[PDB]
Amino acid sequence: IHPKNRWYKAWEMFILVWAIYSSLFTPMEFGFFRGLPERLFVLDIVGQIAFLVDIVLQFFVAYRDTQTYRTVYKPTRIAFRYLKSHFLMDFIGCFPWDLIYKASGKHELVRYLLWIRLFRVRKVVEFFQRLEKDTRINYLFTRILKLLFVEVYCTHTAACIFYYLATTLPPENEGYTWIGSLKLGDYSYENFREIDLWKRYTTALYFAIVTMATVGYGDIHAVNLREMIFVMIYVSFDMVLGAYLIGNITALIVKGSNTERFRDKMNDLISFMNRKKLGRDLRSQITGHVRLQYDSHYTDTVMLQDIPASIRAKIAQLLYLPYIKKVPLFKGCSTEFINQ
Amino acid sequence: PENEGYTWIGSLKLGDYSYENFREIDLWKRYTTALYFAIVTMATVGYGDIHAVNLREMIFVMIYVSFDMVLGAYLIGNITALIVK
Amino acid sequence: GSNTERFRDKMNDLISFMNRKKLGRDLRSQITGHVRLQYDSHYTDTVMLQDIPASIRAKIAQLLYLPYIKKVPLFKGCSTEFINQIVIRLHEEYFLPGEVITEQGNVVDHLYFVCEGLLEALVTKTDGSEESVTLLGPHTSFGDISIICNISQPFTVRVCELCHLLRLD
Ligand SMILES: [K+]
Repeated sequence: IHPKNRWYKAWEMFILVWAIYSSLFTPMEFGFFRGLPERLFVLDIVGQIAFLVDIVLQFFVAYRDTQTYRTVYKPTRIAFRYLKSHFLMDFIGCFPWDLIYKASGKHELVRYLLWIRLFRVRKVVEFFQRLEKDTRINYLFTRILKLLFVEVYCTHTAACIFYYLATTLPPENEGYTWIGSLKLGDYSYENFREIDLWKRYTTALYFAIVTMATVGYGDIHAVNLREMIFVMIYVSFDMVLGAYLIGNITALIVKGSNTERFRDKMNDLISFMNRKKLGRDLRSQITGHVRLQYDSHYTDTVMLQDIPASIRAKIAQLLYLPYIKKVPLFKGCSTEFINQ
Repeated sequence: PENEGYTWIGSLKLGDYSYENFREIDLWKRYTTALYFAIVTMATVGYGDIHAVNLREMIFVMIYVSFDMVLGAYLIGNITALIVK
Repeated sequence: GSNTERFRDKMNDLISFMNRKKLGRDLRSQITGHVRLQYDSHYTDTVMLQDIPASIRAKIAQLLYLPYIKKVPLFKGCSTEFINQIVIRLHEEYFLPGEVITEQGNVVDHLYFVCEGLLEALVTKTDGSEESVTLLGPHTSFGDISIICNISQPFTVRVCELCHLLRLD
């Protein structure tokens, strides 16, 4: 098959949607749910079969060679390449990790294994790589968007883990956790395992989001000795993430803009013109002409001028000859004379 | 009006003043209290005396702080670029 | 940043310019190829190289370029010492298919040796100029008689294929 087939791309988009769903659901299944309920039977099953089908179909896809511009179509070699990099993790993540938990005596580590399914975020990573290659979207805005998605995914995962850390403590000694000690307004979280899923999730995500923005109100804070060590790591990592975001936005802005260039040009012009003490009507004429010059995209000529190396020939040939032969002084002249 | 507790205002006890009936206070006290909250949250200070307490306020605060984080990064970037030039 | 950013920035500006005026896909291509080349390390490579006194470079030249200059028939002087004198002062240069190298106007300045690739040799005439003078290939010379006897480089040459041409003062 060809890395750019009509529907293969349709399958890629389908699997991207499924990958987003699984990436955003696995931490929530692991944290807020000590064993998936009965109602959520078919959702897990369908997700697993979909990703297994993708595995099988990826086993039948030609790969583009890296050092060399040949896309190979050797089935044994596509086998080898797939079975090396991204087969073991995708296969292990495909096993039913809820039925195994509810069959193997309900042991905790088989549920801890659920985090293998986070490897599907590679799909979004490759999607952002493809978007970066495309010429429609600027490179640096793509980098900013990728960092904004990374921040939000890390925040959601951190919220799931932060609620999980409050379930390790025994239910009787629940007064010594970040949740179960809240008294927000009139509401008190007494038995925090008996509230709706969305209340607990929104509280945890509220804590994580006002922590990633470095607001930190302090209505919800860490209490245990395991919740302190988690917040230290989370804020230490968030600091560097935020510095990266600021740096990328700064680079995007510092690249430049047309109004900035025009204002610099007019700065030089006004300095030179006030220095030589020329007349005001000349000032108006010059500023009007330069304003038209920068409105007409005059600076494209020099940009093209910087080492195109004579492929200008057909550019000018297709761009200017429309107005050339028409003038009543070239009638009956030679073609190469017109081109030159 | 019955559940004026369990609200960001109505459960406030700044100093010796209690926002008991938060619909009869002068318009300017309510307005400048809300603005105070919004400005200490856009400056990323977050004192914590005025905080969201419901589930309709947690969502709004999350959206607002995400948007303001991006905006603050943008303002820092503009000032840095113009100083660098 | 890095060079992968300069490439993308220049190509983005070029795309803006080209699609703003609806140029056409064939030239789009010509341009793309050219842009790519300038960015690639081939160029800034030799330029930066510079500095390295020469003694050291000397060995770089005699390890890279020696067989290439030895395989040209014109240099059968049989003195490999003369040939090592030749290699010690060579500078590479890459031109894309469709590049003018030398024409009648420019006098001799360098010995343009031709590496793997085809460069078209032509001359001029008085009606459509002239076509098909000679198709230079590897292990040959190009622009030699001018330094041999007298200045001025006739036989206008516009390259037709990619080639890693050498150049000696
Ligand atoms: K703060």
